Formats: sequence, C-alpha cells, structure tokens
Amino acid sequence: ATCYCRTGRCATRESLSGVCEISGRLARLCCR
Amino acid sequence: ATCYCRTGRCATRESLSGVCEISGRLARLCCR
Amino acid sequence: ATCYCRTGRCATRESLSGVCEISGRLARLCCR
Amino acid sequence: ATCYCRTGRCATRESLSGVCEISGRLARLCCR
Amino acid sequence: ATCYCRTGRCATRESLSGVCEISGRLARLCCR
Amino acid sequence: ATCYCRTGRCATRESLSGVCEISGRLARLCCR
Ligand SMILES: [Ca+2]
Ligand SMILES: [Ca+2]
Ligand SMILES: [Cl-]
Ligand SMILES: [Cl-]
Ligand SMILES: [Cl-]
Ligand SMILES: [Cl-]
Ligand SMILES: [Cl-]
Ligand SMILES: [Cl-]
Ligand SMILES: [Cl-]
Ligand SMILES: [Cl-]
Ligand SMILES: [Cl-]
Ligand SMILES: [Cl-]
Ligand SMILES: [Cl-]
Ligand SMILES: [Cl-]
Repeated sequence: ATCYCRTGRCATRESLSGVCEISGRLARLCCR
Repeated sequence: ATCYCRTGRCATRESLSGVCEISGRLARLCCR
Repeated sequence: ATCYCRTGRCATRESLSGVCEISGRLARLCCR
Repeated sequence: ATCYCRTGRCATRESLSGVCEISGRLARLCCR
Repeated sequence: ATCYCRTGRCATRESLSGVCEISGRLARLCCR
Repeated sequence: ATCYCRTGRCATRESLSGVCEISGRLARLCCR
C-alpha cells in the first residue's frame, strides 16, 4: 500500500491504518 | 512511501517504520 | 478530560489524543 | 468516559484503557 | 531483562516498561 | 520471558513480542 505519516487527518482516499512517529510523538499512518 | 503490514521481518530494502495490525494483532509496518 | 474510543474521525471539538482499542483493534482516542 | 494521561498507576475508580503520551514517552491512559 | 505480559498491574518489584498483547488486546509489559 | 528493547532486528533466538521505547522512539520488544 501507499502510506504516509501524517500530522493532520488522512486524505479522503486514505485510511488510518496504523501508528508511526514524528519527532518521537505518535502520528497517524494513512494508507491507500 | 510504499509500505506493507508484515508477519515476518522487513525485506532487506525495507525498514521498520511503525506499527500496524493483522486481524487485531500487532504487526511490523515495513516501508521501502 | 472527557474522551471516547472512536471508529471514525474525532469530532470537531475533539482532538486525536492517543490509542485505545475496540474489540482488540486499534482505535483513535478522541478527547474534548 | 473521563480519562487522564497518567505517569503513575490508575486510580482505584479508574481502569487502564489505552496509551497516551507525556513528552513523547508512552504513558497510561486511565479512564472511568 | 525478565518481563511478563500482564492482565493486572505490575508487581511491586516490577515496572511498566512497554506494551504487549494478550489475545490481540493491549496489555502491560512488566519488567524486573 | 527474557526481553530486550532493541534498535536492530530481534536475535534469531528471540521473537518480536511487542513495543517499548528508546529515548521516546518506538523500538522492538524482543523476547524469548
Ligand atoms: Ca490489538
Ligand atoms: Ca514516543
Ligand atoms: Cl500530514
Ligand atoms: Cl479512516
Ligand atoms: Cl495516532
Ligand atoms: Cl510479511
Ligand atoms: Cl500501539
Ligand atoms: Cl466513534
Ligand atoms: Cl498521574
Ligand atoms: Cl503504557
Ligand atoms: Cl498478570
Ligand atoms: Cl498499556
Ligand atoms: Cl519462557
Ligand atoms: Cl538491539
């Protein structure tokens, strides 16, 4: 899948699919 | 990025980049 | 705080504040 | 529910109900 | 270290040191 | 079990058994 680690909400075509980190803080894994 | 939720270790060209789930069980997020 | 374990995105006045579970599956913790 | 991000164990009226963060470190989410 | 995935609070000589799973459900990792 | 918070892959003797933290970053919990 195509995934991004997001500070904001996932894109419309993406789904919250797990957890990643941004500077040691839990972030959204958004995949499609 | 291109990522996969994995039952085994990440491929040689992938890196463990977060946490996902397979059937409600914690799994490796592997991204190339 | 007042928080909920959500299947969908956090409400307008809520913020994604952590990780909880619904039936053993990762879910958004949303707090107002 | 009523939840707090705790450094110590949950109160007797509270139950550990998820994971939150305190300065990028994992902490107990205690809810009642 | 010597650690256990626990359904209850960590023992008095143990410390909550991470997150594990019991039957796909989040649980305290308690380490001596 | 015998567990360690790992930056690299788990030893072949060990199994990835959950999540811990190394300086506020998610690390492999490797147990045996
Ligand atoms: Ca789970
Ligand atoms: Ca962290
Ligand atoms: Cl983003
Ligand atoms: Cl979603
Ligand atoms: Cl998150
Ligand atoms: Cl796999
Ligand atoms: Cl998690
Ligand atoms: Cl909801
Ligand atoms: Cl506290
Ligand atoms: Cl925790
Ligand atoms: Cl226990
Ligand atoms: Cl926990
Ligand atoms: Cl054992
Ligand atoms: Cl290591």
